[PDB]
Amino acid sequence: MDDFASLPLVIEPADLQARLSAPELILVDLTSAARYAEGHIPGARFVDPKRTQLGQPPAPGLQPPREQLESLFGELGHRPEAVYVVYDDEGGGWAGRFIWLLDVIGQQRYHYLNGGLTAWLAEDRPLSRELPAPAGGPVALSLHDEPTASRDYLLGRLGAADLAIWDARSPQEYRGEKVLAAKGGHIPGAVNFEWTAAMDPSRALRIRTDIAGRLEELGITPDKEIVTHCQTHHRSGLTYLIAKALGYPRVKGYAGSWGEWGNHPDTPVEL
Ligand SMILES: [Mg+2]
Ligand SMILES: [Mg+2]
Ligand SMILES: [Mg+2]
Repeated sequence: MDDFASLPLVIEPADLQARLSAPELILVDLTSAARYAEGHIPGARFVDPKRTQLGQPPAPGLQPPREQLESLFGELGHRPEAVYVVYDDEGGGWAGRFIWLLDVIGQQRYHYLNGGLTAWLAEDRPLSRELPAPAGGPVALSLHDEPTASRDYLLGRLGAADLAIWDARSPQEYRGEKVLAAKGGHIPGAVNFEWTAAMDPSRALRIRTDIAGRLEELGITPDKEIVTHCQTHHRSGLTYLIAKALGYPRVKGYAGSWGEWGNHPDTPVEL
């Protein structure tokens, strides 16, 4: 992991600024076309958040098709020595989802910029309006199912002693007060910790430093397999990332999420 190998998964703006010219760095911005054009971290390559999603029924939060991933990753310059640093401007949902995609393509070396652009801007760090050159054509990817829980896999695990389901939606969605599918409620046995509750707004949307204790209060502990989800596996990108960042050995993103679970005929719902 060359220049980044000594760092933990979640790095600070200072760590990234010192390493902006590292040749192995693939810096990925998942803010927005407007934010990226207004000014991005120097050398950052834009990945519109919509491109991280299949975006088609019945489960739009699934990973994009092979063709789209192969093109995307060739555009970013995916290569053997690459080290990805990922950020967004919303506290890490899209960044964390992109890191789940990095696990899907088997990429081992990557970091999350704590607080993303929010923290970068809060510290008045340099911005660029320049475009890096896309590396090239599509790369042939090896796609992995390990990082992702399927609907059927999750159905078979429900109620297991060794499972925690981290529902990253708002509490109103978790309790079925705010219903965005045929069925309202949550997956049986799941616990709720909204993605934004994991951020610290007083520290530019970095991950709260007391996160471990808060996850432990909900029984989300590293000795359990953690399956996390929201409506489309956007918000649960952050929560997936946090579990990985804390060193939890068994973490899956339930990509279908509530857009699938709340609408599928087979899935039990609990209020
Ligand atoms: Mg946004
Ligand atoms: Mg092929
Ligand atoms: Mg709220």
